[PDB]
Amino acid sequence: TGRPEWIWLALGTALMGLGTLYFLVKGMGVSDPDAKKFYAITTLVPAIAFTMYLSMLLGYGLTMVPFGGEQNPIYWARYADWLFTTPLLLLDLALLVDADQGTILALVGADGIMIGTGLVGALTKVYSYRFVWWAISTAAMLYILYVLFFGFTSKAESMRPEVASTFKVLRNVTVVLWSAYPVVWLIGSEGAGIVPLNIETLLFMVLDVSAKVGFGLILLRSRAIFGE
Amino acid sequence: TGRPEWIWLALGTALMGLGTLYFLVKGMGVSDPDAKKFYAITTLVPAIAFTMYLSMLLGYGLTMVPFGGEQNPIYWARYADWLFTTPLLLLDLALLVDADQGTILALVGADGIMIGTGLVGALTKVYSYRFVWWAISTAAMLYILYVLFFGFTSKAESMRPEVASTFKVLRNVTVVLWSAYPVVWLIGSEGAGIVPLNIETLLFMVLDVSAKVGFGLILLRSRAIFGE
Amino acid sequence: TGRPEWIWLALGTALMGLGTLYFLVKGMGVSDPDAKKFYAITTLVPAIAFTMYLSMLLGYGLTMVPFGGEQNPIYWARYADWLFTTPLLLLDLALLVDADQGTILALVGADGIMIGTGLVGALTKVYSYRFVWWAISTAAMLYILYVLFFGFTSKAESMRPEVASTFKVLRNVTVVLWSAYPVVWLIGSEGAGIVPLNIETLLFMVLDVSAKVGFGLILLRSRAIFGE
Ligand SMILES: CC(C)CCC[C@@H](C)CCC[C@@H](C)CCC[C@@H](C)CCOC[C@@H](CO)OCC[C@H](C)CCC[C@H](C)CCC[C@H](C)CCCC(C)C
Ligand SMILES: CC(C)CCC[C@@H](C)CCC[C@@H](C)CCC[C@@H](C)CCOC[C@@H](CO)OCC[C@H](C)CCC[C@H](C)CCC[C@H](C)CCCC(C)C
Ligand SMILES: CC(C)CCC[C@@H](C)CCC[C@@H](C)CCC[C@@H](C)CCOC[C@@H](CO)OCC[C@H](C)CCC[C@H](C)CCC[C@H](C)CCCC(C)C
Ligand SMILES: CC(C)CCC[C@@H](C)CCC[C@@H](C)CCC[C@@H](C)CCOC[C@@H](CO)OCC[C@H](C)CCC[C@H](C)CCC[C@H](C)CCCC(C)C
Ligand SMILES: CC(C)CCC[C@@H](C)CCC[C@@H](C)CCC[C@@H](C)CCOC[C@@H](CO)OCC[C@H](C)CCC[C@H](C)CCC[C@H](C)CCCC(C)C
Ligand SMILES: CC(C)CCC[C@@H](C)CCC[C@@H](C)CCC[C@@H](C)CCOC[C@@H](CO)OCC[C@H](C)CCC[C@H](C)CCC[C@H](C)CCCC(C)C
Ligand SMILES: CC(C)CCC[C@@H](C)CCC[C@@H](C)CCC[C@@H](C)CCOC[C@@H](CO)OCC[C@H](C)CCC[C@H](C)CCC[C@H](C)CCCC(C)C
Ligand SMILES: CC(C)CCC[C@@H](C)CCC[C@@H](C)CCC[C@@H](C)CCOC[C@@H](CO)OCC[C@H](C)CCC[C@H](C)CCC[C@H](C)CCCC(C)C
Ligand SMILES: CC(C)CCC[C@@H](C)CCC[C@@H](C)CCC[C@@H](C)CCOC[C@@H](CO)OCC[C@H](C)CCC[C@H](C)CCC[C@H](C)CCCC(C)C
Ligand SMILES: *C/C=C(C)/C=C/C=C(C)/C=C/C1=C(C)CCCC1(C)C
Ligand SMILES: *C/C=C(C)/C=C/C=C(C)/C=C/C1=C(C)CCCC1(C)C
Ligand SMILES: *C/C=C(C)/C=C/C=C(C)/C=C/C1=C(C)CCCC1(C)C
Repeated sequence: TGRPEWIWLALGTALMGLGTLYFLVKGMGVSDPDAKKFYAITTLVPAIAFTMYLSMLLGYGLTMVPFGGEQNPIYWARYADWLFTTPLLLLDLALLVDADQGTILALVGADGIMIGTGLVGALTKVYSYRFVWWAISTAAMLYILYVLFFGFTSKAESMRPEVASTFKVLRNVTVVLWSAYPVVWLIGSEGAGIVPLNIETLLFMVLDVSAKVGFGLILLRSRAIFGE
Repeated sequence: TGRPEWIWLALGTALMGLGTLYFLVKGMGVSDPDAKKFYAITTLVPAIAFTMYLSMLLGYGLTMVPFGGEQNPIYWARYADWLFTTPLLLLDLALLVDADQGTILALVGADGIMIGTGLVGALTKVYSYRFVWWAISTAAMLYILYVLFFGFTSKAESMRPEVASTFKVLRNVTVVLWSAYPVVWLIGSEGAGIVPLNIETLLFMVLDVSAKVGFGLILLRSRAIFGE
Repeated sequence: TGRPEWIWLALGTALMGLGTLYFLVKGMGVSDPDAKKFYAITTLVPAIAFTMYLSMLLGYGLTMVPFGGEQNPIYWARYADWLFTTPLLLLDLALLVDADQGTILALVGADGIMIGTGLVGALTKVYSYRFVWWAISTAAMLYILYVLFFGFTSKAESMRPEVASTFKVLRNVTVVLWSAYPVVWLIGSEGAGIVPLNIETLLFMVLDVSAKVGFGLILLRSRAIFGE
């Protein structure tokens, strides 16, 4: 301790670490090349998040941003995490449905814009402008959610029932959990400052473990990850 | 205002934003997977440039570099833009001609070296050494231009007439506009300081809008982006 | 001079530069698409290392990190080099054996974790915690070495004798040289400080030139890089 939020950074570090080891063990010896893709993506996601949670816990992933007249604690390591782990999560979805390469490029690029503009917003010293970046980032998120629900209509005619079922579940998990992140950021330490950083850190920890370990448990238990 | 160059950063932000929205609308509903690739790449390019123009306009993308005895305004956000948008532009060219994967890797890697050494040159505090980085970056640019004109000779026997025609036009647009960037940098605020930053910013804005929105209008109006 | 290690940074810059030019010339005119892949990857690796050696030589790639009560010279440019060049080296191995895409993603992602946690360890101001990052990074390296020796068993039934022979040699080169890097870091300027930075710089220069130029000479002289 020293920072009240330490307990949630420690519990996030442990849960991401444990989820990593679990998926590592579970994927041992899988030979199906399609399934190997999904295990690699899905194991890397909490492994990256483990490192970035640990950097927050040890203080490396924290910086002070002046804005609003004050020195504001900003955990920038979250953006280094999400830069990699949110396109990886989208890649799992896109591979499930056999997405066209153009659609994957749109998703991963929109996601890069979402995280990079979120990071610029998190480090911006003029308070009002932080929310301009928040809005741009939210527009990119909405684009991604649009694509996830309306960009794969060529793929339904040809889509194994189990792939369609698992993709529907993971896409709903994604839309619900990812949509909460701009709200948390808006009311928390990076935005309006109406929820203290301790609670914010709690909220992102629950979202992250659910969106990474929860998501991956649903995916990796499904037969949709193997070629038929 | 406060910085004279604000007007060109604002007009660049608007033109990249407008070009983004135009390509977004134009690509709605395209189903051809090849065409979807080109729309995704070509829409992402001004979307990224919009964000980086906005960061320059709001001041986030500006830093002060000491060199030459003085505190020099350096817009570093241009390199964050180009890191992504210049390999994307090369990918559009390379996909037009069905380039081999090795050639795409050479292009994107040379381009990474060009932008990363340009960024090191832009932030280097020993004045003479800035131009060493400029020369290395220019060597990488020349390599890219060499490949664009001489690296696709296996592809001419088999190349639809419309693909060849559109590729020739976009490759000429690219060589002419991209070759102007080292010159601007050399005479401008990052180099010899013979053209003031206001005019430099103007010049890069005209080049960028032409090399991104102009380029993309030529590409996305062509039938070369659809499989035949 | 001014820093005793300058001579090894200069000799590393020259050897990476010379190796780059050699591979550039050697690959001129190769038409085989598989061979073009290997030349592009293998030429980019010392080209990137040349730029990062030069940045260390000129001082841009050096920063001072407080830890242990003192201001410690840390060459961060090594991590910017390795971020790109170590996944590229793994890609050469993986292409030799026709690795599945999931295995390539596991390798490149583990490698990203290895270099990024090595960089966090190199910049961490709390001394004991530097070694926590070192251990995590070493765990990722061990994972990569595990995959290289045990992740391609589906590929031996079908593997040209010359591909198998060249892959075995380069994999042994890789395991031996890469395993020395955590040791050097642990005893050198970033770790326990038992080997002075001058000697550390010497050691990394010999490893890097061997792991990039030595490796690439073995690869690019082999017929395993051409489709049969
Ligand atoms: C495929 C395409 C379509 C993709 C399109 C690209 C898309 C992302 C859109 C562009 C995003 C754009 C906003 C990038 C802006 C740069 C951004 C980092 C600016 C903020 O940081 C700059 C500095 C100086 O003030 O502050 C310091 C910043 C922070 C305090 C510290 C930085 C933390 C980083 C987020 C770490 C992650 C990035 C690493 C360099 C990668 C891993 C390195 C490894 C060796 C650890
Ligand atoms: C869907 C997603 C993309 C997300 C949407 C969010 C996004 C559109 C938000 C817009 C950002 C925008 C408000 C940035 C401008 C802020 C700035 C004008 C603040 C004023 O600054 C005050 C004084 C100096 O202290 O200047 C004041 C002097 C003047 C009053 C300032 C002149 C302002 C100009 C009109 C700026 C032009 C740039 C525009 C972004 C161009 C339009 C883009 C287009 C695509 C709609
Ligand atoms: C805020 C902005 C960034 C924009 C986002 C706003 C936001 C409210 C969007 C959330 C929409 C979300 C409920 C998804 C909509 C359901 C729908 C797409 C389902 C379609 O898919 C198929 C169905 C079964 O046939 O799936 C099965 C359907 C599921 C089982 C339905 C699950 C819905 C959840 C119960 C919703 C979770 C809410 C949170 C846990 C907390 C909400 C409290 C809030 C008021 C703070
Ligand atoms: C496929 C391969 C063959 C590719 C080969 C790789 C190729 C690129 C060659 C190597 C390039 C090499 C020169 C990299 C050098 C690192 C460079 C950033 C050094 C300058 O920055 C370091 C610091 C400290 O002094 O200054 C601060 C620097 C600036 C003031 C701020 C940094 C701005 C950045 C340019 C932002 C873009 C990078 C982001 C990390 C990505 C998006 C992050 C997102 C979350 C916003
Ligand atoms: C085609 C592209 C790659 C672009 C080409 C551009 C690129 C080749 C530019 C070369 C960069 C080079 C000049 C960097 C050296 C600058 C440095 C010597 C300046 C002198 O510094 C003055 C004092 C200390 O204050 O040192 C002075 C003491 C001594 C006089 C310094 C000793 C200098 C050494 C000879 C440095 C050796 C490193 C070389 C780069 C190795 C040759 C590379 C090869 C591939 C040709
Ligand atoms: C400076 C360094 C970084 C290195 C670069 C130097 C630089 C001058 C290189 C530019 C070369 C450029 C003109 C391209 C050469 C044309 C050629 C490749 C055409 C081949 O392709 C097919 C033909 C039709 O059959 O295309 C059709 C051909 C086109 C229609 C020809 C178009 C040429 C343009 C009119 C040139 C634009 C010049 C600028 C707008 C401003 C120049 C002024 C300068 C002196 C400051
Ligand atoms: C496929 C996937 C599975 C991959 C998984 C991702 C994997 C990498 C795991 C995550 C890594 C994670 C540790 C990233 C952490 C960010 C890291 C850079 C933090 C250190 O730097 C932050 C700052 C502030 O204190 O210090 C300053 C830092 C340094 C002093 C300066 C930075 C040097 C950089 C290393 C330069 C290289 C990165 C560039 C942005 C890329 C080239 C830019 C170009 C334009 C030169
Ligand atoms: C195989 C690879 C992954 C490489 C392995 C290396 C890696 C596992 C190293 C572990 C890092 C770990 C030691 C980080 C914790 C350091 C920290 C507790 C130091 C103590 O700090 C002292 C005071 C405050 O000044 O706090 C002291 C007060 C308390 C005593 C601190 C409470 C400590 C908590 C138990 C921290 C929990 C987080 C864990 C990492 C969760 C377990 C992960 C799981 C996957 C095993
Ligand atoms: C430290 C940690 C990060 C973990 C790593 C520890 C480390 C010691 C690991 C090194 C293992 C290494 C020797 C590889 C093992 C050989 C084996 C895999 C060979 C299998 O492949 C096929 C065989 C022929 O049939 O290849 C041919 C086999 C080769 C020809 C054998 C070559 C072995 C070398 C002679 C070893 C080089 C040692 C160094 C140059 C210096 C060692 C001194 C040390 C004590 C400081
Ligand atoms: C593994 C962590 C996950 C899935 C994180 C998702 C993060 C987002 C969807 C972030 C979105 C944001 C906005 C839309 C607005 C600006 C603030 C952000 C970056 C939190
Ligand atoms: C969208 C913006 C585009 C197409 C930008 C292109 C930028 C270049 C070709 C930059 C080249 C440079 C050099 C060759 C030397 C050093 C200075 C640079 C980075 C401006
Ligand atoms: C071209 C340079 C090469 C092949 C470099 C390889 C570097 C490594 C294998 C680095 C490994 C490290 C650790 C395992 C622990 C932390 C310290 C590092 C980054 C040096």
